[PDB]
Amino acid sequence: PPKKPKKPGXGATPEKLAAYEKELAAYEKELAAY
Repeated sequence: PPKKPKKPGXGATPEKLAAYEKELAAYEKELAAY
């Protein structure tokens, strides 16, 4: 099963947050495919 990405907390930067959105959408895609 695809690993769930962790949200940057406390000190998140928009770039890493965007990467989180990408990896989250990817997680949803791989979870859906699974």
